[PDB]
Amino acid sequence: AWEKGMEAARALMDKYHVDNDLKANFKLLPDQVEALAAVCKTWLNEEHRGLQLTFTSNKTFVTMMGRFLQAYLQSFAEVTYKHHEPTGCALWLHRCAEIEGELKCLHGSIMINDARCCVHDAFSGKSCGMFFSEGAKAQVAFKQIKAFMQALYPNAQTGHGHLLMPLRCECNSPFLGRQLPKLTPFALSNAEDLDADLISDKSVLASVHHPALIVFQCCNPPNCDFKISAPDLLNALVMVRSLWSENFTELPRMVVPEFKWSTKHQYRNVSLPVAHSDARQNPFDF
Amino acid sequence: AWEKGMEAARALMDKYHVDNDLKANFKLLPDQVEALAAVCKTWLNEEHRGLQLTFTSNKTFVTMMGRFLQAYLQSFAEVTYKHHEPTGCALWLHRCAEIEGELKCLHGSIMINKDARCCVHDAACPANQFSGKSCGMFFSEGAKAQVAFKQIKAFMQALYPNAQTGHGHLLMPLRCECNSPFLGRQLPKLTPFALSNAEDLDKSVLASVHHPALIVFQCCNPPNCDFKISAPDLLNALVMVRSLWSENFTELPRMVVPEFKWSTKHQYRNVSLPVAHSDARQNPFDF
Ligand SMILES: [Zn+2]
Ligand SMILES: [Zn+2]
Ligand SMILES: [Zn+2]
Ligand SMILES: [Zn+2]
Repeated sequence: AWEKGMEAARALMDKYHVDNDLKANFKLLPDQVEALAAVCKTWLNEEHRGLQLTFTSNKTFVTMMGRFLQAYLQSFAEVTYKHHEPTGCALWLHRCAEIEGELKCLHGSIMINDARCCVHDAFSGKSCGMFFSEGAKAQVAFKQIKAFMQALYPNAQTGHGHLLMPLRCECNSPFLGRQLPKLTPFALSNAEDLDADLISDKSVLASVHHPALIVFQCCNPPNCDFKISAPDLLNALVMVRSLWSENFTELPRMVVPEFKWSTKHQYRNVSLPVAHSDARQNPFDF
Repeated sequence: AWEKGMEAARALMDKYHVDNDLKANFKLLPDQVEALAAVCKTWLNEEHRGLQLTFTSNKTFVTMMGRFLQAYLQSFAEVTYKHHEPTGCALWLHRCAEIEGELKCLHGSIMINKDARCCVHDAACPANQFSGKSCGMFFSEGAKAQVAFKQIKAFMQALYPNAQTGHGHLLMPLRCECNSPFLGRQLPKLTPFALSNAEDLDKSVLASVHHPALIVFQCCNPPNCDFKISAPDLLNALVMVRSLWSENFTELPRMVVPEFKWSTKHQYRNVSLPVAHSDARQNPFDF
């Protein structure tokens, strides 16, 4: 029902006063996100001025929101597009937080070696792109997110083992290099010197117990300024859920794909010939 | 001795008629400062309804009195709690009144000029911005700032002429209503205010007339709160509680406010820590 979501969308665009220009061209097409991001930015500025982001670009934050909102409107109106997932993310079952010292790449193969890399990198060829300079700092980052998710979702059936990772950056919208956004582990310096027996906020306790964050950046840091931390991405989902419920009450079913490895994600080394347009009917003259 | 302080606490709460609810649950815990702030407010109304406060919130004066009172009660009962300092204050031996034109941030080091003065670890930072090794100290007017330190020294001299040691220290609050983590300053912002009317007129009053400026301790970052109190008033808040005690108990127990020694926990935090967001869903993802 294209009309349904088409309308529910303009309502939000009216309420949060989006430029009639942006407001007029939106037709709920596969990748019209600017308007929805506009709605989310105005909402944030209104009901959430105290939003602090840790290792995340503000522009990236409101863009992810737009993607998650586009997902909901589509899921609400029951609108599908043959080859387009709105969120642009996927759920990776990161088994990096179980056996200590044992990290794993997108392939499902244990990272091989202080440093760690994709088995097929003993990066190029049939690799995924995952490399870690300091393996220790990496597992800390994966443990932290596992903690954060349990603090946020205390008693849940599943979810703590997955990782809401983005599949596309501002570029994936073929090219050489990594096909997925790079995930570089960052360290939390100040968190390292706080007494763990602090305030009852368990989400903050996660960072304190594991001072490192998984930060997703552009596939190849063409490239772009895409930057966003794991927890901030999760917040981006939760906040859009809030926004939705605040206006429509019931949250429609919106499923974000479970990541399954395939050759299409492989690190691309050689290019493929692309044709340069020619304003000629015939190739040669003779 | 918990029971010893409980008896003494009950007395004060009875005499100064504290609300039944408040004084009922009171167990002398480190966070229970409400009842003690009450005892003080009463005593102020029915004993000093003519108190004046220059650049100070009456709410803050009561809160501070409650702390100092708690401190005395604990000293009297010989009860200390790990991870708790009742006064929420520290004695800073600032050397901002020794050499003319020379100030010194909470590090014990001189201050770089920008007439503005800033912490040396902000040498690379633009004027008012703070680095991660900063103490958060900054003064637009270095001169005025020293005048504020000169006034507090003089005030302290007037009140204690034959004081052996103590004239070089500064009683200052280490925690506002907020830190009692967050970005920015980790200690109340020390801002110097000018006493305009002082320029046109007992020793205490001579202090403000000779050095027309006052040190004001606001919130760490003006989370946020309405914490406001001047240096002399804070000193008074201490003195008054001492009275309230003497007037009610024969002896005054020893109470030592800790001496400020710079440490890592006080440096300006620029990077934040991820805080969750309330989601009314058991499961995080829809499968
Ligand atoms: Zn791999
Ligand atoms: Zn990119
Ligand atoms: Zn300093
Ligand atoms: Zn405050």
